Amino acid sequence: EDFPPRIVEHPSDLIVSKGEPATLNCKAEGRPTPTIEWYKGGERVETDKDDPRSHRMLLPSGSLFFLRIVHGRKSRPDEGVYVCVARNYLGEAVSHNASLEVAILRDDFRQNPSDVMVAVGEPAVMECQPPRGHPEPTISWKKDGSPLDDKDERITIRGGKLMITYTRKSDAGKYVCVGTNMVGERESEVAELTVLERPSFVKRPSNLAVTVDDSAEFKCEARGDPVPTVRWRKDDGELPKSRYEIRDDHTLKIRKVTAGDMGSYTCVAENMVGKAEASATLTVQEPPHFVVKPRDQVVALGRTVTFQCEATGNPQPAIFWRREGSQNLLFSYQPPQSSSRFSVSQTGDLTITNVQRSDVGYYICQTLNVAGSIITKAYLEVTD
Repeated sequence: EDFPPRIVEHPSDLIVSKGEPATLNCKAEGRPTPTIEWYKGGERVETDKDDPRSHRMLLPSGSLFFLRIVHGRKSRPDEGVYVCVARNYLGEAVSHNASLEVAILRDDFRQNPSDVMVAVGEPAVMECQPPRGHPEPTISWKKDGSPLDDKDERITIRGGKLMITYTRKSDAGKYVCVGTNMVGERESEVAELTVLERPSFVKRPSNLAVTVDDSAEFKCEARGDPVPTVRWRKDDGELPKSRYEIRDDHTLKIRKVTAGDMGSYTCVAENMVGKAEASATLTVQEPPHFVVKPRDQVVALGRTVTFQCEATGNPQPAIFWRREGSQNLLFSYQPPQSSSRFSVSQTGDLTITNVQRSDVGYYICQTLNVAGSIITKAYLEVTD
């Protein structure tokens, strides 16, 4: 008794790389043994059973076996879908079609990741598209040759993008996009991420007051990435010809300081990412000068006298009074100890009210600051 031929096992679709071996899944039974015929949509295919010189092999189990896939620029007949057919003494059989496409992966990337230059805390985005390949390559990233993961909340690898919400100095490095499939791995062109820092001050110039022909030093020190260029400037005008120097540490030194050196001097730290400035004032000290000097006076007993004494100077000088041959100092802001008939105004004058005979004498006005001291006096004569 003879049974009609029919396909028992159906072959499934599979992809194989160039040169790599591939095997199908075809099986049929009948009486006598059915010969499995392989044809690429009508066209005949060479096998080991038909000719002993052919490269393509034919297994007696039923499934077709290939050693090396024929593909190139001149000849490529191996690629294409094939269906096995069984034939016995009586009856015909046809199996389901299975895809037998050759797998490939190109050399150059459709989109190479680009270099990014950002300041600390600013986001960083890198984009990539792997080379043309079947099956379509899946993206992954590498930082300094080491694989990168989504684990860190700041880094998200979705689609063809690598995202960093805010950068840390630790984010700097050489980034490479990687395209992988069954064929292999493809690394992209190096995309370097540089995390820069704006300039800021390590030391800020401080306010200074000096006397004429002294020296003035203003200190400055900055940080940053790239290392900044520290430069001095005088705001009202220029730095003094033949009289200044900037030391290696960035100190500003003005020798033999004159009145025309009084003002604001700025220190400027600059790099590619930004600029930062810090100012400080120079106060040139001047000794005091009498504006109004007291005049000798004659006053009737019981009446009020006022000896005027006003002084200019930088800084504004302290004025005080005292009677010749006495230690009791009379100030404006201070309550007068001995008598309340004596008082110094906010501007320096000395008012004596209800003058008595013991008030006779010299009243000394003294003005002083850090740059000098000046002293003057006027006589009080008390008459009947």
